[PDB]
Amino acid sequence: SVGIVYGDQYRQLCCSSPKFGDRYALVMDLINAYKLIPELSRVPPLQWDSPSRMYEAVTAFHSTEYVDALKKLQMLHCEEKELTADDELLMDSFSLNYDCPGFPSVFDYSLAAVQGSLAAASALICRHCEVVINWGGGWHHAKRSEASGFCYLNDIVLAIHRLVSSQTRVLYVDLDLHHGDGVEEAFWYSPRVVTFSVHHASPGFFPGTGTWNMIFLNGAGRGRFSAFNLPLEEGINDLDWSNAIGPILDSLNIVIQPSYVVVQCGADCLATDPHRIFRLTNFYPLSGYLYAIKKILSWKVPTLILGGGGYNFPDTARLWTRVTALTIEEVKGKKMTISPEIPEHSYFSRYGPDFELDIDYFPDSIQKHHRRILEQLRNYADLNKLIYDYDQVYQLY
Ligand SMILES: COc1ccc(Cn2ccc3ccc(C(=O)NO)cc32)cc1
Ligand SMILES: [K+]
Ligand SMILES: [K+]
Ligand SMILES: [Zn+2]
Repeated sequence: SVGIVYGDQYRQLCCSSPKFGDRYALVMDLINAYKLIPELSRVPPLQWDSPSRMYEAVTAFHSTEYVDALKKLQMLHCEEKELTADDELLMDSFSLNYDCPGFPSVFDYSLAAVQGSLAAASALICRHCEVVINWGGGWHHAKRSEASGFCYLNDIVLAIHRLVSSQTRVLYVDLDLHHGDGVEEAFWYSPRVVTFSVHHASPGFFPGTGTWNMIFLNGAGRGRFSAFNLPLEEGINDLDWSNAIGPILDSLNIVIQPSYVVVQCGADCLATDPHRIFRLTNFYPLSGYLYAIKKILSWKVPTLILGGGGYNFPDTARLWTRVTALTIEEVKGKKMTISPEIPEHSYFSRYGPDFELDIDYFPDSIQKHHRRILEQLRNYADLNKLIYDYDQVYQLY
């Protein structure tokens, strides 16, 4: 079956942040306006027996003094008085500032995504679901002791740690506009979790990693060759993108033969995202996102689908709805008919002025990247004594 994470307390908490506003509500309601929920299995957010239990789960990756800091920051914003100079210092050393500011529910908000992506992992492991979806999750920039890119808690890292600890190999696929640095960094020294991010990279653009470095870093220790990256120039469209990641996705599958696939499905590659970097759409005659998702799903490997970036909320909703519906069809087999027009629901007016499901947009370096990545794959396989037909993989290009 196919699972979605949601719940009343959960929705309220994914909607209390100053930067993502009510995106989670727009998304889950568009999913629900399209009569998609009955076809889906509700996966509830995980809860803990006690504070100590919550704490041990989060510090499987995040440092204790960082969890302390984030929780002190929520308390401080639930008070009216401002932060002491000493408290400012504490928060800065955890980068709890700038694009990672505090707000009254910041710890509860960060914890929720962890709660959802942990329940999603658990529903895959006990084989209740073949695929689970969590649009509240996907915060791939959070580091052990540092907030970054409005990510305070790395739900992905933790959902992944739970999968490998259930030989178990996980493929992480990161379709966001930004390089999934945190997730990549977390499994830098591990071969059982292969990471692969495709993204924009250019000077001064966040975060800075996922590209040629002062050549190409790709993992250390036994983790060597296990972190993959494809940085693209700006302006790329659906088909060029599709052709850029397609062979890489197929080859990672054949070579690695993953026990689980975790997909950060960040929506900021859309043409209508305020970033205006990539020209990806949500069209389904073809959307680069849909191509990739449907490819990943044809593999029949249990799969986690996560959110991430996306700062045009109605258009992120337009994509993630299509992804949801696609997943339902490629897993259960039954056809999903989606009206081209946005159905009436409480957020309908946000989708104006034309109320269409399609977003409103009109549509060499890569081969030197394909060749470099094929070599890296071969080195990965050789290091990890994996059997595979070199030619069969080579043909995919
Ligand atoms: C162009 O419009 C924008 C809207 C929101 C933001 C927010 N923002 C600032 C720094 C930063 C880093 C990473 C991400 C992200 O989506 N990671 O997945 C978002 C970020 C910037 C521009
Ligand atoms: K990415
Ligand atoms: K790795
Ligand atoms: Zn992003």
